Amino acid sequence: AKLLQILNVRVVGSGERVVVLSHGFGTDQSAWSRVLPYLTRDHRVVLYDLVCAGSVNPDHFDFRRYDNLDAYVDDLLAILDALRIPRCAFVGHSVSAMIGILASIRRPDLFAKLVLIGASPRFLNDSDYHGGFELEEIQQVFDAMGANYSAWATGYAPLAVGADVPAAVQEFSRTLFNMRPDISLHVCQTVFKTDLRGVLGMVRAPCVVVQTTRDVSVPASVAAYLKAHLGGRTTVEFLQTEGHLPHLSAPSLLAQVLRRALARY
Repeated sequence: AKLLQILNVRVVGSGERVVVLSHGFGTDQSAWSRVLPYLTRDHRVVLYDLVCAGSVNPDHFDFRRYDNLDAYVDDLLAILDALRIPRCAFVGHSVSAMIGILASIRRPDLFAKLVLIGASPRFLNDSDYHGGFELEEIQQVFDAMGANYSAWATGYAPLAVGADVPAAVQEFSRTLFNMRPDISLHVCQTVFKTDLRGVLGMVRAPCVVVQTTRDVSVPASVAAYLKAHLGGRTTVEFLQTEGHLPHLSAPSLLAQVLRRALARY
């Protein structure tokens, strides 16, 4: 319950149906602000910040504890348990999509549905598997993050947004710069050493995978791979927009998909 304040948990909206919104790298829960009004008349929406968000006291970031995504899963499950919520839908972006997958395997009855955005089970390439990055490529990135975080961040923000939407680049850059550089590097490293391919088949929750036209971190082939190997009923929704952060750059397009996906579960 101490976690509820530490991770800035907010519950808004009304009703029986609970929806958790879980953000990805470089933002906090405010990234959901524009799609949020489409959900709160019909749902009780739970928002929180990952421990690595700049909006969380850096005093709480335990490098050794958060060395794997299971620690993040522990936080999610602890929040839901403290709120006494036995059933929900879960919307996860990027690292939170991985967290959601792991959590649904841990507690199948708790997650009635998953919605995965900017999602991948593995961001590194492997033999015949296209994740998007070679080891050498991301190691070059990690070098840059470590040498000059500000310079790296300025370069990454428009790539992540993808589409030429200056306001989204500005907004993403804002929260990206709010992260402590060493925590930022650590979380990225944790994500890039994660590989969930082996356990996708264990998932039993129905799942919607949201695909954009181009994502610097998620090849177009990943969505079909997820659909093929996830063990529940999986549908790919195609979002007609470019980038990794459609909740920031194309909130109108995304919101309508979220509405359909969360109408019943």
